[PDB]
Amino acid sequence: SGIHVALVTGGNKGIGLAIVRDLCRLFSGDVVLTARDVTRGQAAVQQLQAEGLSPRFHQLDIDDLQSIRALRDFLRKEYGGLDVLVNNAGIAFKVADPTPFHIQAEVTMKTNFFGTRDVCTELLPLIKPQGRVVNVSSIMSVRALKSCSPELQQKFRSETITEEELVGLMNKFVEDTKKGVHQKEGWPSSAYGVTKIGVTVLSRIHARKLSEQRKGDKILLNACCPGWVRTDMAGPKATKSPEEGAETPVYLALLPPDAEGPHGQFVSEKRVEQW
Ligand SMILES: NC(=O)c1ccc[n+]([C@@H]2O[C@H](COP(=O)([O-])OP(=O)(O)OC[C@H]3O[C@@H](n4cnc5c(N)ncnc54)[C@H](OP(=O)(O)O)[C@@H]3O)[C@@H](O)[C@H]2O)c1
Ligand SMILES: CC(C)(C)n1nc(-c2cccc(O)c2)c2c(N)ncnc21
Ligand SMILES: CC(C)(C)n1nc(-c2cccc(O)c2)c2c(N)ncnc21
Ligand SMILES: N[C@@H](CCC(=O)N[C@@H](CS)C(=O)NCC(=O)O)C(=O)O
Repeated sequence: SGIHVALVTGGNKGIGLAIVRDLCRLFSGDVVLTARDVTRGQAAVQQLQAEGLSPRFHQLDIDDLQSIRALRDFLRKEYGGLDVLVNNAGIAFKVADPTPFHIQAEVTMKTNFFGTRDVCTELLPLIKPQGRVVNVSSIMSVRALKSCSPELQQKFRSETITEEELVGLMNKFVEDTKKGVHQKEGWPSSAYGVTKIGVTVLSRIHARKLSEQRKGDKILLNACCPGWVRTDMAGPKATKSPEEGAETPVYLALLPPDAEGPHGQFVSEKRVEQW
């Protein structure tokens, strides 16, 4: 059939850029680097061109629904869909940030959970058979899960939870921080960690829906942690290079055709972790 296409969100720097670079070399088709800032995105494309690579570019800010929709329309028009989607874009307040916690919660949740969700709402319908979806979560999601109340752990581990139930819970965390009741209500103290619970559970729900609604289509969807990577997020003391951080996401993006799994798993260092 037609030309295959892979796309990475937050592709202008850090792990996203390393993922783009690797897909340029390893993905059999076009690779679209996306970035919210057009200047930074184009600069990244130029960087890869100087390395001998040929990524395409399209603007994308996962917090602007019009930007997501424009990208959706582009993919439909130019490719008739999408083969690989890497939801890499994410943010985190610094450990030392004095920003009031409730603002940290609202802002981090807005991008990491709601932005990622919005991208999936518009782009999952475009995924072609044998496609792969990779959601970059964090081992912090596993850590944060342990600090939730037993009641919340049960909900987050549920095999029957719906996307709309999860949306309610994520917004509940944010609202609870605003009311000064998040601890009493069973939430952990890491806003970032809770947003990544959101990403992990969203992955589990979307994998279920793919298996239930698109049987036979051979689509695999997983959450992952890239490990601790030297980027503008984690800082210079981290143990992995962006190259090393890209290995697990690229692995999940390029699972060979007809492969049975992993599917709906949380993967770290190419290995399935218990949720
Ligand atoms: N140790 C680690 O570094 C580590 C570990 C586990 C998980 N992660 C996860 O790995 C992913 C990549 O992080 P990183 O370490 O590479 O961080 P980074 O260097 O800060 O890069 C983050 C990328 O996401 C983009 N982004 C942020 N908000 C966006 C938005 N609203 N719309 C579109 N793009 C947006 C950023 O664009 P700008 O350049 O415009 O800001 C940048 O391209 C994140 O999801 C992070 O949570 C990182
Ligand atoms: C073997 C892969 C495809 C992973 N790879 N990686 C790299 C590579 C090497 C150093 C840094 C980097 O980001 C990527 C590479 C290269 N330069 N030439 C040919 N193949 C390369
Ligand atoms: C700060 C420590 C070293 C605890 N850290 N931070 C992170 C980390 C840093 C930035 C983002 C993230 O999701 C996690 C991390 C990791 N992924 N794996 C192991 N250790 C990690
Ligand atoms: N108070 C924040 C802490 C978030 C956090 O742990 N940030 C880490 C990455 S996940 C970070 O920015 N580390 C680098 C640094 O602080 O220099 C929250 O609750 O979300």
